[PDB]
This record gives sequence, structure tokens and C-alpha cells, in this order.
Amino acid sequence: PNTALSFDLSSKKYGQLIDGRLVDGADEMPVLDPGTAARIATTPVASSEQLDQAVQAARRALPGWAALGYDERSKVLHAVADVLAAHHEELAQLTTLEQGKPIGEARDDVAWSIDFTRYFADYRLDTEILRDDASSYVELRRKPVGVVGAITPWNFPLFQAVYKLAPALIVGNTMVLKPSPTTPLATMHFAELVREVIPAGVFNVVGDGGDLGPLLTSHEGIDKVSFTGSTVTGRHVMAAAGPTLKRLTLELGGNDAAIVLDDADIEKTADGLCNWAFANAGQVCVSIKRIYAPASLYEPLVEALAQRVSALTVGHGLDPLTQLGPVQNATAFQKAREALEMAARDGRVVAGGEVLDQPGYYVQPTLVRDLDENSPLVREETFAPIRSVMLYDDLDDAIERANDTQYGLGGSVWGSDVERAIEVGARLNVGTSWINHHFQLTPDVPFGGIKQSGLGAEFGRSGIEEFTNVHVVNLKR
Amino acid sequence: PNTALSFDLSSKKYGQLIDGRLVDGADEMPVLDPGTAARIATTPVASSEQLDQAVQAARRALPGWAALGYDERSKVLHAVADVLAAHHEELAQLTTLEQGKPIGEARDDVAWSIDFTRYFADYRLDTEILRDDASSYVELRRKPVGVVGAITPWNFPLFQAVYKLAPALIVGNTMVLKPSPTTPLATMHFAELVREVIPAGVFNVVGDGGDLGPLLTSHEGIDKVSFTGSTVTGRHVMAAAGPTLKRLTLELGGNDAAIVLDDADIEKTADGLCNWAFANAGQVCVSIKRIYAPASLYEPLVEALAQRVSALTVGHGLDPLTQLGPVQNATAFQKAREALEMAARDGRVVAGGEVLDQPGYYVQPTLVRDLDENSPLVREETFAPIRSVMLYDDLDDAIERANDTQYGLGGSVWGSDVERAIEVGARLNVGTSWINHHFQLTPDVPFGGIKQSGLGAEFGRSGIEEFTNVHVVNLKR
Repeated sequence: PNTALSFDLSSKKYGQLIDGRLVDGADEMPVLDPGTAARIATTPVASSEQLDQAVQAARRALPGWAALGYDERSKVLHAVADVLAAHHEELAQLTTLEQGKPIGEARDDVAWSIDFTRYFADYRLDTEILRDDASSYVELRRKPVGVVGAITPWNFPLFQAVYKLAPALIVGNTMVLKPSPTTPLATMHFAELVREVIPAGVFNVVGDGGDLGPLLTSHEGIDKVSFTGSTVTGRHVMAAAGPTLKRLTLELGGNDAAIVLDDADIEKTADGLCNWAFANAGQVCVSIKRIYAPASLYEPLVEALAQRVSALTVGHGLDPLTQLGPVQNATAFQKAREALEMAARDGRVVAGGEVLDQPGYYVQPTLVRDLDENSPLVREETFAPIRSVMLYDDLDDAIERANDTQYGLGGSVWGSDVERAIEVGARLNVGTSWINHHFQLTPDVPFGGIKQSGLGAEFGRSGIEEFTNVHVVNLKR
Repeated sequence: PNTALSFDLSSKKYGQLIDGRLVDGADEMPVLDPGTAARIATTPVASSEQLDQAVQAARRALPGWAALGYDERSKVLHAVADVLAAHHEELAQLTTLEQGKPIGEARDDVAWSIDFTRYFADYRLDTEILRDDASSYVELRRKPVGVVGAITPWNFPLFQAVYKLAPALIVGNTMVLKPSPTTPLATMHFAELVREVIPAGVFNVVGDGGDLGPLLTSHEGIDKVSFTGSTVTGRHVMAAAGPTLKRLTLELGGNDAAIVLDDADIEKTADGLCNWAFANAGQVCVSIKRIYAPASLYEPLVEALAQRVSALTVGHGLDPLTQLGPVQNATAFQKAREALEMAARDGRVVAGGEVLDQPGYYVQPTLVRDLDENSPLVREETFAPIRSVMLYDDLDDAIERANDTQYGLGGSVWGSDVERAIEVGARLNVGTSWINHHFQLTPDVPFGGIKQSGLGAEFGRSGIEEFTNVHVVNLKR
């Protein structure tokens, strides 16, 4: 479908933001639309030399930006949020065009960015007096970590950039951001919008042709790496940051389980389960990928879920009637076809199960029952709208099979008795246990993954402490 | 010298603490005395299979230990402190014997152990309610990270082992600890003392023949690695933990600079500088290795320093008159001899400058002035009692030459004007800035390094939170 864009996207020239200037790329990359499988734009891709330029500019901007102070950096973050609000629909359209999600989900992405940005625009970090006795005076100050290299994936491009961006800048760091090779459009466009709002070199964005990431993570000039992506890539990032002893924050995806209790309301939890299992075409680190239902409820829940899954409308994300868009790229599409074949082989498919006859990477929303428990579908992470419901006989059995994974990123428990639900949720080996919902991120609440899903926490005081170093001043009197 | 030990150390058989039992080593290792370079004990060395045994025991003890509750783990920690108190002189003797520092310093180490243990035995971490409104209820829980692998150096063997152990255990973790190959004696002996004080498998110790560290840091069973040691090894350790995405805390040594202001009291400042630069024979991560003096004070300061340095009495640590003992091991001794030649080559030696002709690794405390600032003596870390005083012409010049190092672990400023001294201390790129002293570690105050000197925090709320994982329980109402 055609856009609400105020400009011709196919002919628009995009520059990388380096030191407050728009710099043409060493090479250019075509940007496809997942919803049509057709080229829609061209974006710059940076060389190793341009990466060095951007790192150097961030280092140059570091002392002045840090000396600026919380109050004056705050005005810059508020200005960035204003630009987001002013171009809210534009940025959402750009995100749907390259990522493929429904235009409404993209609008939520922009809204989330605005609210995270404003929250951290008002954040304050103070000196702590840890000791003030006769013999000693000890204060803990929190100083910026340095230049932050941020790497963002393709499920939530603009939002993931902004939520790395806002807390890093408010505390005084400077940033170089590398978006995913398949989703640079909304990030490059946002960078162009804020080039004069943000002081030169405080924020720089460089285009990735698919090879830039390892160069960034091992760069001499980078002090901290904030990476969101696959667990395999995360392991490589941690090894690559080794020689330089980089500060590391890692968002690495998981196999979130939802356990439904015997007392749950079938219709309310079927609604939530459908929503969070298939949000963003299942392409969420914290998506509900495994549903565990007790024998009492397996049949009514699976039936309500299949009704809802089949009712979902699949189409281009710009169509306002679309509820589920395509998977983001060709590789995701092939992995989804393999998932569909596994679904037929190892289980009974009660909803969908096929590739749609559409130009573009459309996969039917698929619901699977009676799945073999060592099937790779449920054992490995599935970034696609193929979802499985599994029967359990005992609460202990359900919890141990929920925890029987390397991921431990997120989990949810669904039932009417909330304290029983909370006790069950505490038993999940994950960073966040949601109770009668799933996938809620707010700037004031820490988000993090344990086991193979992550290292630190991304938001909260835990997250702002992730972007700072402790400096103790200890005076003997 | 004569032992205060109630038993014959040369004949004593030592076992590794695995799963509440004393386990004979796969191999045996001689334990030399730095004061004589002669074998004084034999200690067990673990095989890789024994490392697997210790990690598995720690995993087994983990659920019961964490379930035990804060108060009941607290009683165990207090019993460990009591065992330290009961054997205070014994452990001080053993650590002087194997580490080589003066007996007074060994008693200080054991007292430090006792106080760190008590402070952390009384620590409590409770759930925080981040939201309690009508629509949502969000609480933050801190759960044990799991099994912690601890690696400690040869500077402060028993103390570094205890200050990793106490904060890790109080929050509910289990630990497998590997002491330095050249300093296992006091650690093994104390481990035997607590085999029945600590519930089986909560604390395990394995002997290192020089190969175990890489095995431990990449071990599948370990969830968190707490490493103190060389910066080179720390880089390897971070690379090695990459495939497992391990939680990591690294304390890696530094090149602490002391800046003396024009208003400083020369006598008080010479006493303090001599004390902190040569404590433990300069073998401290956070030792004063570079002193910067303004031109007004350079000559009187250098002579007060040189007089005090030459006054230091060098001898065996068990001798009560000894002020500075030998360096801990043969390779450190070799590096000290190389530093002495760099010192003669690149500077003017005003005190000491040579190794005494005695069996054992004795080096005269050495003071160097008029040093070439591109000399490796000042650029690289010197774990030996060779120290340099350098002139500065501008306060800004002194600060930037203090920071022109990859290290940033600690630093100090000395002067009569304390508010000006703090302004200067804040300009140092270090984890801790001491004003009018150096090297103060207390359990309630964070100790950490930036740049190439470290990753996490060691004590305080920071650093004890390093031993836990955040678990968010978020209920939608």
C-alpha cells in the first residue's frame, strides 16, 4: 500500500550522522520492504575509516558533553523527544516499511521511545555520602563510562536505538550506533532529524553492510558495548570485547514460557496468550514461545487459541486492517518454513501451518498441539509466528520443563489466584516474571536476562548504573 | 626463624576441600618460603576431574544453601569469623611463611578477613516494591547468581579468598575457589579449619599447578567468575568466559599515581608516601607506584623520601624487626632485577637499587628520581619495591601524566587544602581517589577499577549486588 510520507522515499538520499554532519557512505545498501519484497530505499554503509571517524568524534565530544551537567543534557533529551513526537507518524511508517510490523505496533514503538526518552531526560544521579565521621569523608560519585558502541537488531530498530540512547546520554556518555543491515531506515532517518538537536559527535550513527559489527565491538576507542541480538552473536561479542576489557551489556533473546494454572479464565488468558505469543510476528526476545496448560484446560484453551490464531488478519503492515505482518527478512522466512515443516512432522497443527501466497515473507500464524517434547521447535528458539501448546500433569513438572532451557529471559504465569501465580512465577529462572500479562517494559523497571540470555539490566537504576562507573573519593581527616 | 605453629608444617598433609571432605590431590606441589627459597610444605594440586567434582558439589549445595535463609547463612558466616579469630596468629604465621610479608602485615590481613566477614555476615538484601498501584504490582527480588568460581592472587592470599567468599555466600551463592599456585598454604589450612563449619559443598577449594585457571573460567558449571590478578590474564579470562556468557568481576591491578600539591606537609606526606608505596614490598594492585611533586617541593620531598626508604629494614617476615620482606616468588624476583636495571638505565637512583646477596628473593627498596617519562618503569606496572618521584610544572600537567596510563585502579592527592585536593582527586581516571592517604579498603565502600584495571565492584552495595541476579515479578491487576 502507499504511504503517508511527506517526501519521496525511493529518491531520498540518506547520510550517516558523524560529528554533526551528514556523511555519504563508502558504499550504499538497498532497503527492501518485507511486505512486498521490493526495494524501497537506499541507505549508506560505512567503511572502517568512517567507523574510526565516528569513534573519534564521540571521544572528542566526550569531555564537553560530560562537563555539561545533568540539567543541560536534560534539555537536549527533551528536544529529541520533541522531534520524536513531531515526526511520530513518519517514523512509525518508516519502521513498518522496513521492519514489516503492523503500523499500529510501530506507533507503539515510537510512543515507547518518547516515554523512555522523557523519563531519562528527567533522571538525576547524585553523589552519595557513604561516610561522614570524625576520621573519614567518603563519597561515591557516578561518572560516565565513556564512548558507548550500541548495536541494535531488526525486530524493534528505532525503539531499541532510543532506549540505548536516552540513558547513555543523560549520564554523560557519547555514542556510536550501528543498526542491523536489514533495518537502517528508521534509525538513519531519526539521526537526520536530530543532527542539530544533539551536540556534534555526542551521537553518531554508521551504516552496516553486514560486516561492521565485529569491528565496532573490538574498537580501541569504544569503552562500553551495548548489544541486542542473538545469543550466538552475543558470545562472539563477549569474546571480541575481551582484549580491550570492555564494559558489556547484552540483550540476547530467549524461550519464554507461559504456564497456565487450573483456575485461569479461558477467554482472558487465551486473549493475552494470542497477543503476546504472536506480537511482532513472534519476533521478540521476550515473546511467549511455549505455553504449558494443565490437563483440565488443554482442550478448551487450545481451541480458543486456534480460533483466535485463525482469526488473525495477515497482510502488509501499512494496511490498517492488518494484525500480523511478514517476518522481517529472507533468512527469517526460510527459518519459518523449516519451523512449519517441523510443526507438521512433530505435532498436530490446529491453526495455520503454511506459507501465504503473497509477494513477501508472509507466514500464516500457526498453532501446534501434541508436540513431541524434544522437537527442535520447542527446544530451540523460534522467531516466527509458529507456536506450541504443551500439556502438563503437575505444577512441578510444568515449572521444571519451563526452566529446562538455556535462556531464562522472561516468563509469565496465568491464573485467577494471584498469590499462587506469584509463587509460581518466582520459581521461573528468568529475569522478569509477568503474571496476568507478558512483555511489559517501562523505564523505571529493570529489564535483563540471566543464564544465556544476557549479562546486565537495561532500564531502571540498575540500568543507569550500567552506563556509569563508580568513582570513590575517600578523605582521611 | 622460628615458627609459632603448634605442629610440623613440613610433614603436614593438606587436602583440598571438596563437598565437605578433604580430598587428596591428583598431584602434589612444593610450597617454598620466599625468605629462604626452600621448600616448607607440600600442598595438593587438582586434576580437571577434581575441578568437575568441586563444581558439581557446589551446584548440589546451591538449592539448599540459598533456601536456608539470610539468618541461618549469617550464623555460618559468623562461625567462620570465629574460626579466623581462634586461629589468628596461626594463619598470620602461615601467610607470612608462604607470602613473605612482615608478620605484622599478616596479622593485619587476618584481622581484615575477620572484619570483612562480620560486616557481610550481617548484610541483608530485601525485596523492593517498584510499583504498588491499582493497575500493577511490581517487586524486585535478588537471587543468587549460582556457583561462583573465585581466583585469587599471591598478594593477600587468605584475605582475598575471604573477601570473595563472605559477600558471595551471604546472598546464597556457592563457591569453588582456586588460590594462586605459589600461595596455597594459608588458604588450604583455613579451608581445613572450616570443612565442618561450612555446610558441605557450599565452599570448595582446589589446588592449582598452573593450569587450572583457564579450566575454571570456562567451566560449564560456573555461572560467575570473580578474578583478581594480572591484566593480561584478565583479558584472557574475559575471552574464555565468552562462550558461556559468564557473569564477571575482574580486579586487575594498576599504576596508582600520587599527586602532591604545593601546600603539602613534607614530613607527613613523606611518611604517607613511603608507607603506601612500599607496603607489602610494592606488591599491591593499588600500591603507590608514581609520585608527582611540584617544583617548589621536589628536592625536600625527594630527600625525606630517600631517607625513609633507606631506613627500611629488609629481612625475613617472621623477624619482628623486619619492615620490608622479600618478593613472593622467583619470576617476580626476576622482574624486580629487570626493573633495577631499567632504573639505573633511565633514572637517578637515590636509595637502594640492588638485590641483597642472600638465599631468597630479597630486593633493596629503591627510590628513583629524574626518571625518563617514556621509560617502561613508569609506563608499566612494577610489582616490586622500586618507586619513582617525578617533577611536574603545572597541576594540569600532573593530572594528565597521572592519567596517561592504561590502568586507572586508584590514585591519591596530598595537600593541606582538602577542597582543592578533592577537586584534583576527582580529575583522576580511577576507581578510587584517596585524599591524604592511599590504599584504604573497607567492606561498606566500593572498590573497583576502570580502564584496563577492572570490570566490576568488589565491596559495598555495588559488588554485593554483583553476586546476585535481578528477578522482576510484575503482576497486572
